Amino acid sequence: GYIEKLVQVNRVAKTVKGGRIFAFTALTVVGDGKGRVGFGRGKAREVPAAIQKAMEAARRNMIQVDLNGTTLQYPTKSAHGASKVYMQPASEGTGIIAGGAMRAVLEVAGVQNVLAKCYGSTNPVNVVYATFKGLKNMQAPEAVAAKRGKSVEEI
RNA sequence: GAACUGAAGAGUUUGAUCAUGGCUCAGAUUGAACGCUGGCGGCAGGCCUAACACAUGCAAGUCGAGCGGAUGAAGGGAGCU
Repeated sequence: GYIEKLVQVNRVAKTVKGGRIFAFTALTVVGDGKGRVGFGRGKAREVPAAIQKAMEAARRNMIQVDLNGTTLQYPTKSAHGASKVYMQPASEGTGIIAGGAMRAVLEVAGVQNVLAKCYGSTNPVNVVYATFKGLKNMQAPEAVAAKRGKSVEEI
């Protein structure tokens, strides 16, 4: 029941005494499609081995994002290493308006109605980190009331 | 009651990477022009340049119930008929 999406497949290389060796790196994002999400990387000599190594690595590193329900709660901005990302909640109906690098993350994480924009560098590995940090730091209203020691009357 | 609901990125420096950084593209539009093609209708638009020169025809006339003269009928009377 885990929906898996491929963000990118990249061909990296290193040089040795005589010629070069080719390695394929793939980064994928996994999640239940409602409340769970996880991303991982994997390097292997071949693409069928490469995309697979990312699979277990993604499923082993997942969190619990606290969505408002079919959408995100509050407009937030998250950054990780010269990759700035802004995401804003949207009303029912509008699709996933986000870059293809992060569009997989929101769509897999269960978000279906959101407005997002990438600022700064658009490296797919780093933007995935940025949106992940924003989604992880997401706070539902009852949690904020617990921090301030009040009811949901703070709204 | 409504006058708002709104934001995508990609390619390209390297053996390969991250960043910075420029270039190019995917969009909307036009009083548009060119090429290929071409059935109709509604609505609209149509010298953006030489405020260059203009043939031709019209685009500012009207009032006789303001005024003077001319043209001077209908209708009647006469030579001839």
